[PDB]
Amino acid sequence: TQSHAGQCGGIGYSGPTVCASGTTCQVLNPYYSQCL
Repeated sequence: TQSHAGQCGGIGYSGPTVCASGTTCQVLNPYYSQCL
């Protein structure tokens, strides 16, 4: 999360909508490509 960064993000993402350390880039909800 803090050291190892969480967010890649997707459909209109950039601001820190931050779920934890994904490392790869999948999805929770369609726009937010993150957090497995």
